[PDB]
Amino acid sequence: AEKCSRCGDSVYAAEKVIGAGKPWHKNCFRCAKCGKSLESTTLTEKEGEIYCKGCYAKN
Ligand SMILES: [Zn+2]
Ligand SMILES: [Zn+2]
Repeated sequence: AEKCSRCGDSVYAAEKVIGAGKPWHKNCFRCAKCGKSLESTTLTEKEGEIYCKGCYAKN
């Protein structure tokens, strides 16, 4: 397992998915910029790090 940074619990094989590079629950897609927790992989991905599509388009 590898630990989910948003919710604080360890993600085993629950809602475990890779977005950019890091393990994520599909509720817990925490943004590197603004920190808004997002849905599945629908947003913008950078190298091993995620950023919202809306917040990164603004920034
Ligand atoms: Zn989580
Ligand atoms: Zn964001």
